[PDB]
Amino acid sequence: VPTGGDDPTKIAMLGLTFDDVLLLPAASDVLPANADTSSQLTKKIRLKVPLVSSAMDTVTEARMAIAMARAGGMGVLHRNLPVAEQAAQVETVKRSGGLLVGAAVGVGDDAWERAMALRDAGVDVLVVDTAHAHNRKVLDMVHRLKTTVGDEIEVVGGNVATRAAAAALVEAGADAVKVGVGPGSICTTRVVAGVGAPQITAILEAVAACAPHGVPVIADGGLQYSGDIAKALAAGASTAMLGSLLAGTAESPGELILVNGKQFKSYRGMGSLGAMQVPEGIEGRVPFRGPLSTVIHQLVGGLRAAMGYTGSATIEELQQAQFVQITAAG
Amino acid sequence: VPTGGDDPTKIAMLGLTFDDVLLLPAASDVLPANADTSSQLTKKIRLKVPLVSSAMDTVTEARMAIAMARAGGMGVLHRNLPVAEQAAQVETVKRSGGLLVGAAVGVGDDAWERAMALRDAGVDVLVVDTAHAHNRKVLDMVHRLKTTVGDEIEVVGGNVATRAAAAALVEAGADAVKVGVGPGSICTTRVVAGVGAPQITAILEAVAACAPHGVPVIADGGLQYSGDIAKALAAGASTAMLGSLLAGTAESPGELILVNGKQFKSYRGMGSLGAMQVPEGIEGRVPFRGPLSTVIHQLVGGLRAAMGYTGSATIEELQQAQFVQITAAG
Amino acid sequence: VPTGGDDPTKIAMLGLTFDDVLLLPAASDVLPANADTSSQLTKKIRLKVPLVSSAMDTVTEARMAIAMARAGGMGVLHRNLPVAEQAAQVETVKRSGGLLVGAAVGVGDDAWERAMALRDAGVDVLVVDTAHAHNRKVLDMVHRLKTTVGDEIEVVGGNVATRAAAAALVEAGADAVKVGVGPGSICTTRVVAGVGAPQITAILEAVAACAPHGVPVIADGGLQYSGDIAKALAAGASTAMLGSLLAGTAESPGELILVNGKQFKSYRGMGSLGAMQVPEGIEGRVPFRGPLSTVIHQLVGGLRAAMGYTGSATIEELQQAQFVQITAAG
Amino acid sequence: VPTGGDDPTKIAMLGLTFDDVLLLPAASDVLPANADTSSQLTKKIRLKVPLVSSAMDTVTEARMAIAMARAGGMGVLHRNLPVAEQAAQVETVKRSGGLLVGAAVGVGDDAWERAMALRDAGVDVLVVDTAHAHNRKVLDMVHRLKTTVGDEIEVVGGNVATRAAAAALVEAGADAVKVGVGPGSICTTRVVAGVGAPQITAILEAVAACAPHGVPVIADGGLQYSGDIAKALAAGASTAMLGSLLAGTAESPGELILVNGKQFKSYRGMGSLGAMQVPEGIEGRVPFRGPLSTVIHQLVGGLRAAMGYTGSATIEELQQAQFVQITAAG
Ligand SMILES: O=c1[nH]cnc2c1ncn2[C@@H]1O[C@H](COP(=O)(O)O)[C@@H](O)[C@H]1O
Ligand SMILES: O=c1[nH]cnc2c1ncn2[C@@H]1O[C@H](COP(=O)(O)O)[C@@H](O)[C@H]1O
Ligand SMILES: O=c1[nH]cnc2c1ncn2[C@@H]1O[C@H](COP(=O)(O)O)[C@@H](O)[C@H]1O
Ligand SMILES: O=c1[nH]cnc2c1ncn2[C@@H]1O[C@H](COP(=O)(O)O)[C@@H](O)[C@H]1O
Ligand SMILES: Brc1ccc(-c2c[nH]cn2)cc1
Ligand SMILES: Brc1ccc(-c2c[nH]cn2)cc1
Ligand SMILES: Brc1ccc(-c2c[nH]cn2)cc1
Ligand SMILES: Brc1ccc(-c2c[nH]cn2)cc1
Ligand SMILES: Brc1ccc(-c2c[nH]cn2)cc1
Ligand SMILES: Brc1ccc(-c2c[nH]cn2)cc1
Ligand SMILES: Brc1ccc(-c2c[nH]cn2)cc1
Ligand SMILES: Brc1ccc(-c2c[nH]cn2)cc1
Repeated sequence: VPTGGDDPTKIAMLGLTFDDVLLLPAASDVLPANADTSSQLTKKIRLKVPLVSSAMDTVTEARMAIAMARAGGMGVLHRNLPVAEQAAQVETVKRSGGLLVGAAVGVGDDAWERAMALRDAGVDVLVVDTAHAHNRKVLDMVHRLKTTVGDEIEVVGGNVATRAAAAALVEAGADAVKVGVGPGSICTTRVVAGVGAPQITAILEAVAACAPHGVPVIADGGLQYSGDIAKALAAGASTAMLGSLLAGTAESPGELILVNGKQFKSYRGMGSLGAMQVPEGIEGRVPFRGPLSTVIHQLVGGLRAAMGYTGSATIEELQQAQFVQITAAG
Repeated sequence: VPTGGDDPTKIAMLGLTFDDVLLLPAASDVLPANADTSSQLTKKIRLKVPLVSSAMDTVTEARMAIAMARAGGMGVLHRNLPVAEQAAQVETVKRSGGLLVGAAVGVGDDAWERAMALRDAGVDVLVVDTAHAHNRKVLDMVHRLKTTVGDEIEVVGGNVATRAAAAALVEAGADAVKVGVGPGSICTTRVVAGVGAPQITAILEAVAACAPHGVPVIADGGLQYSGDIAKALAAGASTAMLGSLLAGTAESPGELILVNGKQFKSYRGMGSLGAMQVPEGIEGRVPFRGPLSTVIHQLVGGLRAAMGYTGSATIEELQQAQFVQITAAG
Repeated sequence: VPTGGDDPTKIAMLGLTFDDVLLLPAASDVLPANADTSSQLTKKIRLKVPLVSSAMDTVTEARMAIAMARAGGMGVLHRNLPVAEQAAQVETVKRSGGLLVGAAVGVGDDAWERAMALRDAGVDVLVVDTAHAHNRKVLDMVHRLKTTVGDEIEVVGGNVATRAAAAALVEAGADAVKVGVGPGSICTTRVVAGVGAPQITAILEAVAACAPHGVPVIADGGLQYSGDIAKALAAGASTAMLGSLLAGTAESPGELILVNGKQFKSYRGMGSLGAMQVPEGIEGRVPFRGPLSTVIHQLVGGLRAAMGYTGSATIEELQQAQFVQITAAG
Repeated sequence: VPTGGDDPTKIAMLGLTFDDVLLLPAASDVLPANADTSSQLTKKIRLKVPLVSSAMDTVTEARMAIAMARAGGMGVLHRNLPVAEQAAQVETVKRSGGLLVGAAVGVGDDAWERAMALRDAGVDVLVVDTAHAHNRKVLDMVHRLKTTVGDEIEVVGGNVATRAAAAALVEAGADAVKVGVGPGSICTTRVVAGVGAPQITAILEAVAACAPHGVPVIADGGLQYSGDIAKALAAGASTAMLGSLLAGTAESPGELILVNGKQFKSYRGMGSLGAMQVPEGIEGRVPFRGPLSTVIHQLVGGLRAAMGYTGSATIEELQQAQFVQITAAG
């Protein structure tokens, strides 16, 4: 083995991130304005815009969830708050019209109670929301939810970063699989634990397990630009979950912060010290970006441009697009 | 597949940019001063210097086109202005002697009218000038122009970044194919859409489709140094189109700008907000560089040096030169 | 040969460092809090925490050795001081309870005398501590110590960076092999001598020689983050030796230094000018980090997280984990 | 072809520079202090230290040549001055004892006259000193010198960057071949012409042509650290030529320059504007480094360390050492 030792499997793959690839233009009769951006969030739920906001306390509460649903996407309400409060946020969203909404639950002692209260509040999607979904407790929770409330609620499981982990969630009954271990802008898992998987490779691997079973993949973490959304979908994901890109919007929780004449909002990992109240997230800030509606327009605009360049009339067509790998110089 | 999934074609190639390669010196009896720098702009039109200025409103109006033709190259007049005005600029150039001139047209509602007015004004080259030429509307426009005015006017189509797209333009009747999707200094297509093709690979691919049919390739975008011109031609292009490298000259449109004691000129993408009046270009500035004649001398000087080092007596010989690929460290 | 010449062995391998790889998550029923972090320092000695402090005069004297042993690791007392003083430090440590302690010796004229005095003082581990252990004098010293005091004292040899060098130390009777030529944060061997071996590859190679003989590998140098400890162990090392990461602690030798409002401690290579009194180390500073106990908690916390993510119940299981290689972009 | 087009030879090799490789430690019974650093400058001339100073007007005049010879190396007097003056510098050196000295000549109209005057002055080595030696005029000059004065004077030819060019110089009768096109610290050939060859690969290729004919290779350009000297020799070169590393010494031509409280000396390419009086060099400055004797001691010290680490008793043994290739992260 050229990189050391005698075991070719020790270094199992070469992991590519978003910056490692570009989409190749292809024959097209699709104008960006005419592309259909709709896509499956879960087996049953199709969104007008293939974007969902992160279940983070500096990204998604009721205001964000309402704005995301109105924009054609969806919000996933964070779970760093009492069960009654999270449930009350679900009701607030549902009372602003027939709007889709999701909510995160963990696998701890109060997770089941949380899930049932969210169910009672009329949640559409439950997201089993963990740092490591390749584990029996997480798989059991997904399965139990699907068997209990699965007729009326779609159940997402995550996060994973390998084909095997995605396959396990599929077998457990997941209605979507969320991919991302290590890539988040505020994530320090890579440096604290030394663990992660570059996101393009993670998506390609998860999709290899999920697409044959008709289970959509949600690409979660590491998306810095609108072009990354196109790359994630072309790699085979069906939707993208955004934290950093939405944390600077008016609708996110938290106050405006003025530093050196410029406007920012705080954005922090759910595994940061402040969120926990061994951290694997940081507490930072992102530029203030104005209203969500405007940010979503720019993000969807970039996606539409990519669909035009690749001749992709639909997201399902975009999932078949090809990449060129680039070097450091590029 | 080492990079993920089970499809070896998903990541179709490894794309190299100018910075990824150097020209290897070879046996030479060619002194730089004795090299012949002439090259085909189109099937019929040969230039003394293999350089043309970008069809951009901060690069080429009549003054630039006149200076470029006098220097042995050519200007392509931008199309971000009324048809009558663009046509009047063509006439201004033609009235400054027997000077070659080109002009850009799009494929929109007024493109045909624009083309005919430019034809009437005595334009030598029509450049069908689009972000994505791999499309029936663009191919139809090239073909229609060639069948209508092709006896008296050479028709260039662009831009493309793949062998297949170049092949389509050849079939449509293009007299030259312009290559570049993503590499422009002011381009944000790569980050907005996630789309592009590193330019050395794009040129090698386009040339593979174009050279067998005797159709010259114009390398457009990403050229930062005179050495990049040599690299583009060695990769098989016949001419290079320059934006950034010429935007700082006296002959480009726009005022001098003084910032922090240094002189600059504004340079902006035609897909920037200001040019459009979802942007895929930025508005920036480039150092002021003085007269075009002087810039062209330096650029051609570097090209001549490369021709000497590679033993290339002509541009056709330079097109057969070899590269070494370099690493990040280099 | 694509990189030059006609000898494929001239460039013998592609060397990976810590930053080149990440650990892949895997199926897990191991919670970080439940992982067993114990590991072999030497054939006979197992530590509660797989960490030992560097034998450097800005890292380990008696105070550090006592704190490291209490934290479940071990200190290796530096040898840049008179034999009597080093021996007295061993006694100071042993008089603070039944604490494990190691001490460095060289191979110079006074090395044997030093070793015997340390033996008399009750040292548990002798570390034959050299820049280049692939040499008969070093091998002889290891062998002589093992045959003379090997029943009561474990003998470590280092440093090496290749499979062959590790194999030689094993044959000589080493109870552990210490790996690291070039990677230290304060090391300039790479630039002064042009010599080194990227640490992940060095560990994989040394382990290939050592593991089949039941000899533990100590990964020494280049560890910048807690995640690097997990990577080193997953590459097959049994413990990690830390310099930079511990030099900023209260227990390290040396005063606090205030520069630009921030607190630091001096940290210097043992091959720096100041330590020698042709340098292959620098004299620098590292941020002040507070008490060792706290630093060790954070480092072990990150290790525990990695064990959870990789489904590793023990360090021996972690040694079987897999990596993904990452690119520059990642 | 993964990088574009259908010709596998278009991108002929992957070029490595010094930063791309490290020397692997190997079995050693060689202490750095006991290594023999002598090496062939040319077929007949062996130096005590394998270093020669660049033929540049900010590096080598008589003072530098005298100091280099006394240190066990040699200086090559630059040729940017009248023939009589260069000849007078040769005599100045020869009058400071039995000191070896070289002098550069070109291939222009006055080159032969220059060579004969240098011959008359008692020069030991004539260096045919060009940007591109792969050319009949250069080959003819080398051959003519060797046939005319070759019994009493050793003739070096350069510079080359390929196996074929080195082979041509060997056939022409060169007593040494000098390698380096593109790597010089003050060189802009890479950006102006787009031409060059990463130096480790260039050396491996030149050596493949030269070593089988017993012709030493001088590695010229790109050496930034003492470790680069070891790498160049391990790649198969017999000596290293230094510009930047010696330009900051007391013995180099030019005044001390004080900028922002720090001392520098000017260092400029011989193809810079100022040296010429289309530039392919820049005019810069390097830190003041004090006396040559001290710089040479540090450089030879690093070389000796490498010889120790690689078990190389002589430079001929060092030429057989192995490398590990490193990544960007390393
Ligand atoms: O503290 C943390 N550590 C690691 N990942 C986190 C943390 N907090 C949130 N995440 C994940 O990072 C995603 C946001 O990534 P971003 O869009 O790149 O900022 C979220 O949707 C989570 O999957
Ligand atoms: O707004 C834009 N977005 C993307 N490409 C552009 C834009 N404007 C001009 N271009 C292209 O970029 C080329 C100039 O590239 P440059 O010489 O690297 O500055 C032009 O000739 C166009 O092909
Ligand atoms: O001066 C030096 N030159 C090269 N390596 C050194 C020197 N001093 C200590 N070391 C090694 O560097 C290790 C510390 O590396 P660090 O933890 O990255 O700072 C030590 O345990 C030694 O193996
Ligand atoms: O102007 C120039 N352009 C390109 N190479 C130069 C020039 N001047 C000197 N050189 C070469 O660069 C070498 C010095 O490289 P350095 O030691 O890296 O600074 C010299 O020995 C020459 O071979
Ligand atoms: Br601590 C910690 C908390 C959350 C995460 C995570 C990764 N992807 C989604 N959530 C990772 C670590
Ligand atoms: Br067909 C087609 C038409 C227009 C585009 C485009 C993308 N960005 C700007 N223009 C792409 C494809
Ligand atoms: Br919006 C937009 C406008 C122009 C371009 C382009 C790329 N190459 C030549 N022109 C791309 C995007
Ligand atoms: Br033949 C030949 C002669 C001179 C050159 C050259 C290039 N740059 C500076 N000198 C190249 C080839
Ligand atoms: Br000088 C000098 C002194 C110590 C080292 C070293 C490398 N790894 C452990 N110790 C290297 C060079
Ligand atoms: Br099973 C299992 C449970 C929790 C983790 C973890 C690592 N970092 C944060 N949480 C990993 C694996
Ligand atoms: Br202009 C010019 C002048 C000298 C060189 C050179 C390269 N290596 C040695 N000398 C290159 C270009
Ligand atoms: Br054998 C042998 C002995 C000492 C060294 C060395 C190199 N740098 C510092 N010490 C190398 C090899």
